[PDB]
Amino acid sequence: SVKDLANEASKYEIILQKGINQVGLKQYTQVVHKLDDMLEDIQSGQANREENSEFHGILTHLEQLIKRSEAQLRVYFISILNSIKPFDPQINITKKMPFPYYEDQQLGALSWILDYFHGNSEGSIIQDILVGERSKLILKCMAFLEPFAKESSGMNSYTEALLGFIANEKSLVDDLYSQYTESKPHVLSQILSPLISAYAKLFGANLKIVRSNLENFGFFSFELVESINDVKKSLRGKELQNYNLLQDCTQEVRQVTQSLFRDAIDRIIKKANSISTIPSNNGVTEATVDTMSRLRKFSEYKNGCLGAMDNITRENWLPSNYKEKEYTLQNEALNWEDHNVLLSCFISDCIDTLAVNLERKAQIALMPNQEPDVANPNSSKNKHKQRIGFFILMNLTLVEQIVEKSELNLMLAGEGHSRLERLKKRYISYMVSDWRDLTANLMEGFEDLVSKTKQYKLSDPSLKVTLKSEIISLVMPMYERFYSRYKDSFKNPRKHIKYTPDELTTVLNQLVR
Repeated sequence: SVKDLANEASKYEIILQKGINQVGLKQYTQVVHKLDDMLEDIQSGQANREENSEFHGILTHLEQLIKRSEAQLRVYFISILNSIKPFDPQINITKKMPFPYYEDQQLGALSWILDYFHGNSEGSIIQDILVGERSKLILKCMAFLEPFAKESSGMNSYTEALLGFIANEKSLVDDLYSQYTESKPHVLSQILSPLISAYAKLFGANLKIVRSNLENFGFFSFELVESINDVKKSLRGKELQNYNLLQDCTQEVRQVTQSLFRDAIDRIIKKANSISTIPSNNGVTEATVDTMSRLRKFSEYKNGCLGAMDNITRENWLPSNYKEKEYTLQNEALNWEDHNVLLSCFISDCIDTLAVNLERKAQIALMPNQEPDVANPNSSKNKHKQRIGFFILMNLTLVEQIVEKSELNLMLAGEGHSRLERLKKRYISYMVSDWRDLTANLMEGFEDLVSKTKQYKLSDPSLKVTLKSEIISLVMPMYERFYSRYKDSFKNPRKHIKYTPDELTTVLNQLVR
């Protein structure tokens, strides 16, 4: 029945010949079947006949018509995957909108065509395609955010997008394989795989830029982390032929984040000594302004300063050789295991550092060839305490300011504030030095310290009051004694004693300037 089969075949060819789009996919499929059938319906019941197997002419025409048709299926398939041309996601991020997704009917088809091939033991190809296209697309979509991802943070949107994408990708793999819950992982692996590799490059690229200039991009590392974690929190569970690139990155980032503290404590020293002359006004050094501008920068990333506060003793951020005296830590009754206490300590150390170092440079300048006797209100060598005191206080009042105005306040809270306080007291204990002399000395000089003290006005009420009394509650008690005691040894009073304990008390009260 040679001419029989051939005559029927054409009917089909005249069908396939029409566009797949013009023959409800399902039908097109069926026909190709009935054909791959006739192909076999002639290679079985005629292979047995040695005196009959010669329908070679028409047979070949089938093998041909088939291959071609199947190929149009691969094509239709790819056409579908692309019915959602790549787009700029920058908008789906800002106005937090969902990404376009394949319509229902489309999935059906894809699934079908997937079935068509997987059901012919040659779907290992339709697989390669499915994966190829998707990733090529997502990749291109990402291409829009990339340029911005290099330095608001462009790294953020770049991630937000990836996460989003990783999501839609899971869905899609499942919505497509509701029949083959056997290779869902391997498939989604190949799709996400490159997406990540891209993330990784871009990611590593940023760190490279951050490791470079820590002075300004330093804090970005905290963001780099939030980013890499979120990406890792999204992948959790699914397999990834390429995961090590993330475990690597976190290693790189994390390894830059604590580097920030030993570093932070350094800028402060390398910036306090930066200049060796006491400003004309005894005022706020650019250093003081820098360290705060920087500390504050820290506070803005609380959650991140803790995440990378573990496995780090505070030795990890102090000079290799540091004097315990130069700090305000004492009441070691803190649960050093708890990060918060650490973080607070850190901050308090920076402040302490800044304060001490200014005092270093301060003493050096005013009187060199004399080994700087820092942080010691009773220095016998130091003779410019008062000024130095005023000087350091003047910056602290600024330090205090930036603190109260920010997170740094909540971070120090309590212990921090207690140290800060203890610190202020150190330098006020300073300005009062000159008076302890005058007093104990005798047991003119008075007018002297009065004049001198009138030269320093403080931008803070507390200090003024504190200093007023501090002086009073030291000179007076003492003077009254000596006064009234060795007072009457002669006769005429106001003809020798130009000053009366009562008078002095008033004079001292005029020191509100």
